Amino acid sequence: SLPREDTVYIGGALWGPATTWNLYAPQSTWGTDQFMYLPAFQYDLGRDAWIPVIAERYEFVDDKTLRIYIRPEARWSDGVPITADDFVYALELTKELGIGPGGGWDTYIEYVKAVDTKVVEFKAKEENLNYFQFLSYSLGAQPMPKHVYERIRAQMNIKDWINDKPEEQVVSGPYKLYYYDPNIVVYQRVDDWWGKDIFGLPRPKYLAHVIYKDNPSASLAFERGDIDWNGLFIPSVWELWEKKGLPVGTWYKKEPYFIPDGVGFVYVNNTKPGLSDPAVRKAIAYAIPYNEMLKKAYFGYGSQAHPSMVIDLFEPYKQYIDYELAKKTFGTEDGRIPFDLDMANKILDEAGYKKGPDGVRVGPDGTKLGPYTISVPYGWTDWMMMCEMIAKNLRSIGIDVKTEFPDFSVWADRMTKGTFDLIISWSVGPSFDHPFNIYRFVLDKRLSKPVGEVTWAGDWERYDNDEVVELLDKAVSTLDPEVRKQAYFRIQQIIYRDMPSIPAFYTAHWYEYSTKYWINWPSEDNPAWFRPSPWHADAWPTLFIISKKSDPQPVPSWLGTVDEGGIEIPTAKIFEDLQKAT
Ligand SMILES: OC[C@H]1O[C@@H](O[C@@H]2[C@@H](O)[C@H](O[C@@H]3[C@@H](O)[C@H](O[C@@H]4[C@@H](O)[C@H](O[C@@H]5[C@@H](O)[C@H](O)O[C@H](CO)[C@H]5O)O[C@H](CO)[C@H]4O)O[C@H](CO)[C@H]3O)O[C@H](CO)[C@H]2O)[C@H](O)[C@@H](O)[C@@H]1O
Ligand SMILES: [Ca+2]
Repeated sequence: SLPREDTVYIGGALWGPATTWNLYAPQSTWGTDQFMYLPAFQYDLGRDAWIPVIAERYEFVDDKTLRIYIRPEARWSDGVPITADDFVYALELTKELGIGPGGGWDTYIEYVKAVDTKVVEFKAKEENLNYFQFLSYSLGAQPMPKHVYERIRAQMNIKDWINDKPEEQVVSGPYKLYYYDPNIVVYQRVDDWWGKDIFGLPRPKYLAHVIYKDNPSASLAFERGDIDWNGLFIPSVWELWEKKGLPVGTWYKKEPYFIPDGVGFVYVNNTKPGLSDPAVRKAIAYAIPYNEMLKKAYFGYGSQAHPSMVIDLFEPYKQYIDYELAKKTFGTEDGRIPFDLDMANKILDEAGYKKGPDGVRVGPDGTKLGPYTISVPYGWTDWMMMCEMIAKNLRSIGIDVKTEFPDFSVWADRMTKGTFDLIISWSVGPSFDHPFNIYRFVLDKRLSKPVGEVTWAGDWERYDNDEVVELLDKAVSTLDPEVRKQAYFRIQQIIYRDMPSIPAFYTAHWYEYSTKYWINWPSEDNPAWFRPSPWHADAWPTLFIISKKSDPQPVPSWLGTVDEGGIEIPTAKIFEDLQKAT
């Protein structure tokens, strides 16, 4: 019985059943990290700047010692001040449990310390100095309510906690859980949210996500007015407003329709026999029908990824790509991997793989290129079609691969515990520290977990390489772009030699909106926020920008850099202060 005009309905973000609202549980429900728990600083990709959220400012004591000053007003939804202890607690608990927000912080942060009630101090580990990770883990730190979690641990194992009682939920964001069941999850605004004076209140009173079983059923809901804020794959999206005259839109009104989200991989499990062979993984890369699948299945909503894992859609990242290495390795104009079944077969043949009587390859060690599955969640129709196309080409070269589409939760379980064979999945996207962020996420064994244990922090494929570790530990030991560049170049050599997993395409930042009840959605025309997809980790400002149709509100005054009248701090200003602290 939600008030329609005060409720935003979402699609494409919650798939499968709600799980928990505990960022320390094996899985959590859409909306938890996004809306319930905010960071010290929120990175703004669109402006390359940082919103001071829970924190109001930083100070470098020296270039390796950063203090973060918590806003006095910053307060949990139960009224308990957010304090430096909350920041310490969150990170220490993640280290203890092997899971949780800020995973891997202890690798690059020496300590996090509460030097006063509203002052946290982060110190960079010197032995493997990395300024990017130092800044990422500190500025982006998410506190967690120590007074809440401690009570929980005295009562039960933290990992088993569901956090599903609305009246008990304690959050730092402007929303918390209102109600849920097998068919829906609903969030309600916290009207006396601590950030009310500084940021204003977000305009929707409720966020509601009906749980749709698949793309077509969600698409129907969208076409009939039942979804305001969508993060869906939609075939021929333009026809919604052209042909059908519906009041809906996307970021772009013409071709690509969507801004890029990141890099979609064909992930290949390194621990499986056959798939453990780099030659087999290389052959898989040549058997992906990149252009045909991206045009047919993906509607040109995204294009083929560069094998360097660098997102070359953005000109500033191109410098981090060794183009002559990539061109020399793959023999194409830009160094992308070409679809070529002849080469995939040749790679297999020269690695000693020979088709048995049933067509399926057997290695020189007797390893059969197996019954394997390629898996994506049920209902994700574009990825399913791509899986069918990839699997067919693999079967033709003697790699026995069939598709399998379990519920999201099952799919996520096998992905994170590393029991899959092949999957399509995401990685990371554009960022201040990008190409490093993707190498850290995809290639770093330190972020992985043993087979059978959940990891959301990275390296689902369980790639194991000590040299990459050394390279990342050196990559940003100084701010000199040249040092970073050279480390990226050696990593790219390693990627081509090992093919740990295949960077296939640039994922679309699925984002559609209806203007039936809500207006001023971000778009190319209204570029107020550059991560507006409802499922994105950084979607929350979107809710502060939109207005009810019956009562338009202006775009928030805090958006924009300090020099433009806003409160956001350019990444350039931060590195300037770092440099000045030497
Ligand atoms: O084109 C293909 C189809 O794409 C669909 O959209 C995709 C979109 O739904 C997907 O969303 C991602 C969310 O599933 C993801 O979910 C988050 C969980 O990962 C997160 O786990 C946390 C973990 O990050 C943290 O470290 O610790 C916690 C341990 O407990 C753990 O819970 O929980 C989050 C809430 O707390 C939850 O939101 O979050 C990702 C963001 O980081 C989302 O991106 O992303 C794809 C990216 O490519 C989208 O394609 C469309 O809906 C379909 O129509 C398409 O067919
Ligand atoms: Ca968050």
